[PDB]
Amino acid sequence: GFGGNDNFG
Repeated sequence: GFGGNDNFG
């Protein structure tokens, strides 16, 4: 999210 992480695997 905003201010954090987005991980696609």
